[PDB]
Amino acid sequence: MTEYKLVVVGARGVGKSALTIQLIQNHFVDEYDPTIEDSYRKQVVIDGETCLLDILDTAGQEEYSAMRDQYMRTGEGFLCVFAINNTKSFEDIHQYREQIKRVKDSDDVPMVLVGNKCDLAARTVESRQAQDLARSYGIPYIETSAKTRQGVEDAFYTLVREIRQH
Amino acid sequence: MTEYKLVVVGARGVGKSALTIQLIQNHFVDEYDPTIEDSYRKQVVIDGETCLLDILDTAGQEEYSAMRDQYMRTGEGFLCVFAINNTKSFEDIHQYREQIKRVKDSDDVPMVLVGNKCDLAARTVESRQAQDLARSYGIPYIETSAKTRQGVEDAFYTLVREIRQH
Ligand SMILES: Nc1nc2c(ncn2[C@@H]2O[C@H](COP(=O)(O)OP(=O)(O)NP(=O)(O)O)[C@@H](O)[C@H]2O)c(=O)[nH]1
Ligand SMILES: Nc1nc2c(ncn2[C@@H]2O[C@H](COP(=O)(O)OP(=O)(O)NP(=O)(O)O)[C@@H](O)[C@H]2O)c(=O)[nH]1
Ligand SMILES: [Mg+2]
Ligand SMILES: [Mg+2]
Repeated sequence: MTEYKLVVVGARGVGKSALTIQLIQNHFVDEYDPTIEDSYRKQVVIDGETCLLDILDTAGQEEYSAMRDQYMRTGEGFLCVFAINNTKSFEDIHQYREQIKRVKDSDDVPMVLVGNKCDLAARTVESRQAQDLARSYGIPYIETSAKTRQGVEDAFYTLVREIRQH
Repeated sequence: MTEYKLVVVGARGVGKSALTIQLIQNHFVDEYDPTIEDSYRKQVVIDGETCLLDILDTAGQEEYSAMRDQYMRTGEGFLCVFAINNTKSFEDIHQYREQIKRVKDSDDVPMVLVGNKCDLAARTVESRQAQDLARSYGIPYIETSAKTRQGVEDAFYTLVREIRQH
């Protein structure tokens, strides 16, 4: 069966891991637990197609430097996550989209911008902003909450449909 | 606020109206009730954006002939629905995509192919088929069930994100 290699990337603390365990295991991890690397394989059905989700959950920042090049070379689609109450992580999005284009040797790579933690009142990143950014890349923008589970299947399934269309 | 004019089109009996009332009013209409024209406005929030859903539910076939030209001129995005146990309605999809391109004077109009009634065992339209078709148009394919509500928010929200990107 068709597998889709996907990698979840973005800055630390934005909820990369909370989105992935809400999808795989259906529950909210409200813990403090920084990732080095976690990989997850889940056999799923999407738009009637049998497929395997081979997800790679990554570390926000650290001595993952050019050392990101390796997963970025092999992931077919990317979730670029920032958090809606963290302006720095939204500004850091640029840096990841450029390194991904730099290793994949292309200007169109399957991607979706994910504005996580949409359940929190007190956001510092408005959606106009994050929509126009998504618009400038020709990339989808979707808001999520790993707490409510609002938007999480939609962000992962949209990205599969982006790999499917490339 | 931003409104999105959307029109739901396709052959009779495929569940155009069942998808729309499952979205607007949250419940399954298992009745027999052919549509002439129904319009629905629902103020919603999508990816943090406040917007109004102005949906037009149409008649499958009938003396809506060139008489479709009128709604097709004004809808910004289209849901092209067939039913997964009805081969004729899937084959009829071609006919609507061509009349829509003919009145909008373009080759790219926001659209998503919707394979409804995915809850029924005994399908005559496989998803490979419906995926490759969607692939040939540069259009998304999504499966739904207005009975289970499986896929219905996803099909309508994807299409808004298609108007947003045009
Ligand atoms: N309120 C709220 N908190 C969330 C949400 N998603 C994640 N969090 C919280 O944010 C914190 C960090 O989450 P985690 O999922 O570990 O983030 P990460 O992006 O994987 N961090 P790291 O880069 O180190 O791997 C946790 O306390 C977690 O519960 C959300 O949707 N809303
Ligand atoms: N099992 C099943 N039946 C469904 C589903 N969606 C619609 N139906 C059924 O299909 C029949 C016709 O549905 P309706 O929504 O009226 O279809 P329409 O496409 O709007 N017909 P018309 O072109 O005349 O307007 C009804 O008996 C309805 O409940 C679905 O998801 N699964
Ligand atoms: Mg983590
Ligand atoms: Mg109807």
